[PDB]
Amino acid sequence: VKVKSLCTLQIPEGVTVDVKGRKVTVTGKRGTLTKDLTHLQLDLRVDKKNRTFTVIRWFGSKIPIACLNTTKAHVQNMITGVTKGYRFKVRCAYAHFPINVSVDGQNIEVRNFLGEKRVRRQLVPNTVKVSQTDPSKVKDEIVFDGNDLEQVSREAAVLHQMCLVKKKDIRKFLDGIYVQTKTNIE
RNA sequence: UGUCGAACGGCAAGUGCCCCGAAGCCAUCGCACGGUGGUUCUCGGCUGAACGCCUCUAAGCCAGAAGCCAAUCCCAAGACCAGAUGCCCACU
Ligand SMILES: [K+]
Ligand SMILES: [Mg+2]
Ligand SMILES: [Mg+2]
Ligand SMILES: [Mg+2]
Ligand SMILES: [Mg+2]
Repeated sequence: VKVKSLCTLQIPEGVTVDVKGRKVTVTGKRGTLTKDLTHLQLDLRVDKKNRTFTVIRWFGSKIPIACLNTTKAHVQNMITGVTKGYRFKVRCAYAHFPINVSVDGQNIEVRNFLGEKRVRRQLVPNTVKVSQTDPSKVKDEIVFDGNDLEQVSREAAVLHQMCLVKKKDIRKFLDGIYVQTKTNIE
């Protein structure tokens, strides 16, 4: 086993990172985020004066060490989402039947997917803001905005998986809703 | 067809036989009724290391089968219910 494995993260000036019992709270200009990491058993340390975040594993084999960079990646995603946000833009791709998408508040209704009469409905959680781009700018573009990368990507994924083609060749029939661009709000 | 003499009333033929026949029972031969949520598999994904890349997976998470569990339905305290309650008595 290795005595000491260490990962360090730098923190931007605006961000505030606090750890207490493997629970990380990240505060930026556009909100706050929380992460429950009590399943990890790592030594999380924040240096406020030097604005560094450190995660340490003591006496670890390969499996515990693999969690260090996972923790650093989660905290970095929280910092980025609390200072810039996440914006996932999905596109409706169809051959013949135009996929009709309605965004009334937090509810997404998908109609006419491959000409079907069934209505696919998604209730986006309140931490993710879903909008629909004007068709004159980009046709069939739905945008997800949020501070949490995991929540935004999960919403885009559940929208993608509501429109899977069943009982047809998948190489053909490329109809679906696919995330195209993953960028930041600011 | 016998038989009480006839008529009436019947009776006998282990319900004489034939027609119709209420009540009751009864026929998918008639009529009524037969629900709702979860945990997950296979699988597809998200975030994400290991392995500066990548990766559904290693930690975490999402969606999810006529399966499985509970709701509903049936029996139900030897499941010994210090659950509630009405009277009488005992103790007070
Ligand atoms: K999976
Ligand atoms: Mg075919
Ligand atoms: Mg007779
Ligand atoms: Mg019957
Ligand atoms: Mg990935």
